[PDB]
Amino acid sequence: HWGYGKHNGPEHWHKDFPIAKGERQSPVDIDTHTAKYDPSLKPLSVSYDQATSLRILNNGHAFNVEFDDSQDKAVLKGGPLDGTYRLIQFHFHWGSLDGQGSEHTVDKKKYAAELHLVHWNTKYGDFGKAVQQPDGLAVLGIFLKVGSAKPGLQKVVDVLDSIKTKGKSADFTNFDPRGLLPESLDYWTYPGSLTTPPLLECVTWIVLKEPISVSSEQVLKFRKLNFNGEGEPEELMVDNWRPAQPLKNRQIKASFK
Ligand SMILES: O=C(O)c1cc(O)ccc1O
Ligand SMILES: O=C(O)c1cc(O)ccc1O
Ligand SMILES: [Zn+2]
Repeated sequence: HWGYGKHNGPEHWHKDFPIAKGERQSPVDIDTHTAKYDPSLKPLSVSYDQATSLRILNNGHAFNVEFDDSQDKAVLKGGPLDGTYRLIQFHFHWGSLDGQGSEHTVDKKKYAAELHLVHWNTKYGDFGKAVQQPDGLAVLGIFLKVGSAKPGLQKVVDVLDSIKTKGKSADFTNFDPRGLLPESLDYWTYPGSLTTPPLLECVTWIVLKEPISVSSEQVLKFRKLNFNGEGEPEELMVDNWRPAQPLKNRQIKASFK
């Protein structure tokens, strides 16, 4: 099945998922000079005070922090979005080295990692119906650079030893995703896709300009995770990023002047 290796990585995905070569694939490179400020963007609203985390799962590709999305509780709205999108999970992509790891790039610059907070449009009832729609999802993308530690990430780092291998999960209640956000909500936005199979073209991407800093020790613990299952040969979970895809007939808009 699919993965990030030589024989099952991003260059092979198109054979099972032809949309890999579609008209609005993600990630992309963000050319900061070509992005245009958009005065029609409404203020972005990230409302995570009642977020209710449940569980953290190693899915053999990344790890997901999963949320209870059964009530109206952790929502993203405003900016380019019409209506209200509800948080369902977050996950990361990261490298084997600090020089690479992010999926989006900024003027071809790769950050050490990238955080994706995934939300579905509540007009569609749940995530499964949302991913049948061109505006079903919104992903808030946040770059990570290596420098000072991010204190709000440490509860994630410390639980990773308990989910080292594919299929393992752990209770992960009361985690506050507000502690993962940078100061500024300045962002770039464009229409694109999920960045793993099935690569569905449902996503309004909102990529924050300001990275968060995490420590070298925090990212090193991400790289101790495994893609393999328990009792299988070790294949460290590193370089679980898809490279930038063709922009095609898209424009990237900036929320800032
Ligand atoms: O993601 C995978 O399944 C994978 C498998 C490999 O054999 C080597 C690197 C990988 O990232
Ligand atoms: O971001 C992704 O690639 C993604 C893929 C899925 O199949 C489900 C949720 C996701 O967020
Ligand atoms: Zn992702």
